[PDB]
Amino acid sequence: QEDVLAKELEDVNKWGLHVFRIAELSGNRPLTVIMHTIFQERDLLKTFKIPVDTLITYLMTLEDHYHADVAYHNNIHAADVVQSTHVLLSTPALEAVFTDLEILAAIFASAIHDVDHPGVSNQFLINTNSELALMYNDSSVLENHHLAVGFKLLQEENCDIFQNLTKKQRQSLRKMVIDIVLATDMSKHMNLLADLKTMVETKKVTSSGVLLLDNYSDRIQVLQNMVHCADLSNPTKPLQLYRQWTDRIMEEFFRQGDRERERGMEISPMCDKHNASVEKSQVGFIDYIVHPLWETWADLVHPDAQDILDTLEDNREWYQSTIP
Ligand SMILES: COC(=O)c1cc(Oc2c(O)ccc3cc(-c4ccc(OC(F)F)c(OCC5=CC5)c4)oc23)c[nH]1
Ligand SMILES: [Mg+2]
Ligand SMILES: [Zn+2]
Repeated sequence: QEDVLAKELEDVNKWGLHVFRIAELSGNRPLTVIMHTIFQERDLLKTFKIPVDTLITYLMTLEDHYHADVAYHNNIHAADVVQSTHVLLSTPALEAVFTDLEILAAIFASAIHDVDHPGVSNQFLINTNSELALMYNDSSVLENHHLAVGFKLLQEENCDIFQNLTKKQRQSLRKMVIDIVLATDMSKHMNLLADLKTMVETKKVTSSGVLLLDNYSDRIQVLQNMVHCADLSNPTKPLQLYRQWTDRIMEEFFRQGDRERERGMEISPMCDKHNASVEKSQVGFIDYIVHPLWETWADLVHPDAQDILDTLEDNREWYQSTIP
């Protein structure tokens, strides 16, 4: 097995890594081994004096606090967002733009960004007067909680992978991570896309032709949108991966609707197993959310993302062709 796993980890720099095979081959530890691989690949253990055993201990505890009984928002999803972010960090239009602290902030943010997700939406948790929504006053309920858990687990035994950062490093990292995770709230998609379009309209390059980011506001905005794109990258992946991500999100929404049934609440969109239209939902999802976002990202990093935009469009075509 470990030879086969090691073989698959050779694709970690590739869009469309078989994240599901890696989950099998690593014994349901995709998040731990893809993070480990990426930290070695970016030489982050030595840059930040992260002890290897501390890194593994933390990664396994983090992976544990993703719910294995949740169909979509589990550790496989987290592994895939970490790995997609890692590919997007390497894009040529971003070369040498981001410090190693920002690279670590982004990768860390991706890893924790959905931890302890209960498999239901913010709105469901607001609507059922959950403790989470009560704790967080109905605003970015899950995303605040993923942050709260991601950081808290650093305090478990031999889990503080940031123990050797400077105090100023930790401070900057923490703020960047919060700023990134809070931006994965889907209720902020339109605004984040709006601001990203504005950045593309006013884009500035360097003498190297690489993107020019003067200040925290612009730099965190690019990392926010990057991890957001990675979060919304399932329909840009090879169709065999895309389809399995759809099967998983559909099952999670369907389970939520059932909970909405046993409560007399109305069923949210796309959550009713007796009134589903999965293909048309994917096409609408691509047309109104996913393709607008990625087209904008593609203009930002043009032409670095063309093959990704290609696959999205092919996949969009294909989901259309299966519509009755
Ligand atoms: C609050 O904002 C929304 O409700 C909005 C976002 C989105 O719902 C989501 C969230 O609120 C928060 C996180 C997520 C992730 C996905 C998602 C992921 C993959 C999908 O299909 C494929 F890519 F695998 C997917 O399909 C969307 C759909 C059926 C209509 C949704 O949808 C999410 C649809 N409506
Ligand atoms: Mg989320
Ligand atoms: Zn996510």
